[PDB]
Amino acid sequence: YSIEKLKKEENSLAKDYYIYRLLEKNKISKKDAQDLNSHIFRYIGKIKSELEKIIPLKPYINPKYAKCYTYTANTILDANLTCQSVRLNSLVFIASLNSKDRTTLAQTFKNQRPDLTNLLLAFNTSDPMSYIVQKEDINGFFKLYNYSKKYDLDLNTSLVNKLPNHIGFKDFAQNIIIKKENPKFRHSMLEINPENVSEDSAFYLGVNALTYDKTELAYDFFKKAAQSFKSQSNKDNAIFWMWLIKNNEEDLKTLSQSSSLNIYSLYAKELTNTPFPKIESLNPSKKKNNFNMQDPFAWQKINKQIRDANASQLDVLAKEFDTQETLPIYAYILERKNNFKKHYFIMPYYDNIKDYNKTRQALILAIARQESRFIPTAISVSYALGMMQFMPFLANHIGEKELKIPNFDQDFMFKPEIAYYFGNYHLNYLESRLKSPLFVAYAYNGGIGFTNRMLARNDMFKTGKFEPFLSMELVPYQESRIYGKKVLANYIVYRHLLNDSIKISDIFENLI
Ligand SMILES: CC(=O)N[C@H]1[C@H]([C@H](O)[C@H](O)CO)OC(C(=O)O)=C[C@@H]1N
Repeated sequence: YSIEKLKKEENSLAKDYYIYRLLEKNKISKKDAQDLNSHIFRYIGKIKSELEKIIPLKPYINPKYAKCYTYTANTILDANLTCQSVRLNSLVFIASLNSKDRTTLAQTFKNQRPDLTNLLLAFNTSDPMSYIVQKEDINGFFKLYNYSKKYDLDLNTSLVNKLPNHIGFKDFAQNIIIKKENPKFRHSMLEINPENVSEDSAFYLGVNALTYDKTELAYDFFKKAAQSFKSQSNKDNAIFWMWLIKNNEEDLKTLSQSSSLNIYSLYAKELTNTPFPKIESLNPSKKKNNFNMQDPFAWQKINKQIRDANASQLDVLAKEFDTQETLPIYAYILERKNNFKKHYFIMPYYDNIKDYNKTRQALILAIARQESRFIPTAISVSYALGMMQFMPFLANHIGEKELKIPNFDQDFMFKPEIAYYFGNYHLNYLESRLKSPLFVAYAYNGGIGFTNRMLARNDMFKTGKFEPFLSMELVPYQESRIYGKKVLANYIVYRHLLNDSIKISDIFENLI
């Protein structure tokens, strides 16, 4: 597709993907590139660095404060007060000033903007964080953390209990807990009253408490998370921790009876001799319809309609797509139609994998369900492609260099036969080194590099009281932490559907 045909398609990730393929082959001239960032759905990462090689944009500076950005540290005292106050939004700018100019500006702004006064006078010390913490300036605390992570200080009970009322708290808490940074911040957060936190923050404060072996504080935080979390899946994770810590059998009972299918509810069912949850059976009689499952533009179109449809229009779409050929779209519609209530675990293009052993089948299907929901022309924001969501680098390495497929193009990843085949090949590579399907999942999502480095650590997937569950909470990238949990449930389920059951307790033992 040329830049002309693309310009006449709707903005979407597919169209971005194709513009990016033109850019990477140097087929976009400086003239084609004029009208172009209005043809881009998500102007972020490599498509934007590539377009800026051709047309390097300088904007944006808001036209009303333009004059404020003509001053420097050496001339800021010549600027009007509006200009002074705008420039002082930057802690780097404040750090650049000399110390008597910070004193001067601190007085100027003491009545009207004490927040600026506090930062100005804090940067006149050798420890700005210490100064801000003594004022209990909460906005300033978060501005300093974002300026530099290296500041670390003990925080008293009054101060830590104010932090959660600021929007930055949740990312701050998660980030220092899972990265194991800022030990003094971490230790201080033991004294946060569970009444003051909720949802993920509460959860991560329970994980924090466990790392300091404060099991009673942890329980209290996990209990608060269970009460406040919106998603049943997250509640279950919290209820599991409550159970593991204090061993109340009503917690486990509640968890065994969850409507969410996840590793926590699966495990609780297995410990209480509860039957495996009901998996829906989608068996459309109709063979095909008009829809091209190989057209990435048709998928982008129909996805947006599906996601924006009322309860009425979902019924019309469910009927249209109730066919074997469009089975992944049918299931996608039924997941939205039933408000995420029933359990769909389809096995499309099954002929391409029925000859692998059943364990491999289940891992392939588990990965695919998480990666794409089996959509053949799925495209991620980093332009990973097809059912098994291969980055183009890897797809080209396997297809051209290893399998020297005649006339391989990366868009072959949109073919089910190719996706499953390449997925099997890549999963052999990963499983041969990592063994556990959980670790394979982590490596499939985040690379074997990061997986091998996490597994090399002294404190990860070793023996302990609360292992391997604690380690699964401390996987250092949020996306991978979540991916692995999801893929593991899927794997358990697909092993069951294929009459190759395994106990999830065995999976957990093999993690240590
Ligand atoms: C199969 C495959 O290409 N795996 C890759 C992974 C996936 O592309 C990702 O989970 C799909 O969204 O991303 C990344 C990544 O670092 O973004 C690396 C993995 N090698």
